[PDB]
Amino acid sequence: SKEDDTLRRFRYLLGLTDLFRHFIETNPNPKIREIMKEIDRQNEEEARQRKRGGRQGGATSERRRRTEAEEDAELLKDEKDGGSAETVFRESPPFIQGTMRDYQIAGLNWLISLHENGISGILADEMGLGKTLQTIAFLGYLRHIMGITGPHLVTVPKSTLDNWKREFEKWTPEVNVLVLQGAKEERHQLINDRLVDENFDVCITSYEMILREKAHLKKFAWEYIIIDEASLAQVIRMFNSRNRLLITGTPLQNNLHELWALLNFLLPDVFGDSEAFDQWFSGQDRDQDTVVQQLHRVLRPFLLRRVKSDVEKSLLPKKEINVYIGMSEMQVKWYQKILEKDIDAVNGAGGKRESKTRLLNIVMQLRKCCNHPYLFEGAEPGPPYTTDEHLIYNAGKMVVLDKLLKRIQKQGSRVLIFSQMSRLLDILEDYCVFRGYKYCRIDGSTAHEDRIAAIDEYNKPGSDKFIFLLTTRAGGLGINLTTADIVILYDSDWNPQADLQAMDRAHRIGQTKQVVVYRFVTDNAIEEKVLERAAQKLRLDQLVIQQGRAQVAAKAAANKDELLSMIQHGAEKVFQTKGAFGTMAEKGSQLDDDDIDAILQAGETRTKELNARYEKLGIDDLQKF
Ligand SMILES: [Cl-]
Repeated sequence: SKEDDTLRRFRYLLGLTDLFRHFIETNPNPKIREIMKEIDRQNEEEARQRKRGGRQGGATSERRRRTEAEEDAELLKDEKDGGSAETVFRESPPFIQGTMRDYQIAGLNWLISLHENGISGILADEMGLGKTLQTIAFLGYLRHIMGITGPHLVTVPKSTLDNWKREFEKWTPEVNVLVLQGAKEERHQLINDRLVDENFDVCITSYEMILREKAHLKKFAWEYIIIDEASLAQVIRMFNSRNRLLITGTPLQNNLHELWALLNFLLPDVFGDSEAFDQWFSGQDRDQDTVVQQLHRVLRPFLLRRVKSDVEKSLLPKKEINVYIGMSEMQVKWYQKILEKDIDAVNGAGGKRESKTRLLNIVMQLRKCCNHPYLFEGAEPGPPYTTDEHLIYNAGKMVVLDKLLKRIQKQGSRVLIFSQMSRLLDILEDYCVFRGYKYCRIDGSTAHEDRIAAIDEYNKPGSDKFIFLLTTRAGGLGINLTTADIVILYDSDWNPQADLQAMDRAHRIGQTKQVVVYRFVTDNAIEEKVLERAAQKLRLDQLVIQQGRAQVAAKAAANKDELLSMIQHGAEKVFQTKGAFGTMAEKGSQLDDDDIDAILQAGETRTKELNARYEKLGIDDLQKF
């Protein structure tokens, strides 16, 4: 759905300063204006039904905190869908017939992240970091996970044509590749049975053949158009594509026109014409070199670049630690109240015929309780609401957090704190002020939140900032927070890949320290159960990887080693034999049927034995073969 693509894209852009908002708000295209008006009026209504922060000791900031009802509806809706949809690979994917390096897996995950945010990107790794494999893995992700096979268009210099062809063939043989080359007669032989027929998943083309066949290429609604190393943009602009990838080996350059050309390539609906950009530049008040630098900063989320030294340096493994935590007396009371108000379902003695929605609501409330009792209306000590030390002691997690942060600051470390609930971050904001903690905050809002400003404030050398408060969703916005070295998951995502994505905001190339992750778990309550399920799904996930990779090898034609072991099997005993082999030498002619009844009996017995040998095994015992 391209209409939901636009929305997801626009919503992602609005946090990257007001630059994109401006080009959308004032966009020449009326249709573009409409969508922006829509998200605006929606943001207006949500602002009407929100307040700015009660607590007297509290945060003074201007964002508007959500209603208990409003966030309950979102958590519920989210629970109906098993959590975020995020995909994050922990290892080289089974569909890649080979092994990716750690930094290539990270590249893959970054490309995936762009795709799920509906944005195009630039892979600008230094030559030799295997950008081809990374791109191919990403297209493999589209195929095997998202059910998208193509059609994709890959345009390359003539010299690289053979390499792209081989790598597709090597890493993902199942992908149907069509290469456009040759004279005018060598083409029509391909076009009839292949090109015009859409008998391909991927079309690899030289820059040349793009022009000479543009008429046929324009007929397709392309998924991805990928340009390797970049009148090229003129023809590409006139192509239909859901997304694009630019593959280059060079960093961004201080050239205003090039930067506009990238923005136009990445966002052709937002930056459609050169004229609107020139008018924007002449109308604004920063000099050219400053604008150039602002454009670089804005292009950062759409660009991945790593140089050999980044890759050759070691990225320390993360220490992940679960923190098992009790509940305050107040938590105990509210937990009981929640369980009791639906005691029939909790006991589970009846029909269990109530809706799933009824059970989801319960789970949601228990989740809120394990977080902080103040999330419930009427729970916090009645008016006036103030940040006491009671704000800490009424929650088991707050008590542990409070001492943990104290110890984190002493050793001179900096911390990211993620949560599923914005209304919980609100409580954390107030707590931060009460302890005099300097902080930034990002929720992934489209209501005039500037995440570039906040990221930069946190990342500046000698920054005053200590804590960064973040929704777990914000972890999927491709942000870089390597200046922090400790991560606290205040509560967990039902999709472990979402939390992993969050940890990776700090645990990624550029990080110099050992990333320590603390996952708060309310012991002997609902959260510990979720924790076990998470570990089960992780093991299941590992098996399907381990097995799926063996399937690929099994499904495939024989190895030279496999062939050789076939040839050699029994070869000795054959060479040794001078007469006839065992069964034939025992007699020779058409002898006793008792020999036949024996052979059939021996055969039936050996058969049961050969089956039984493997029917019991699992893959690890199967690998011994
Ligand atoms: Cl490369």
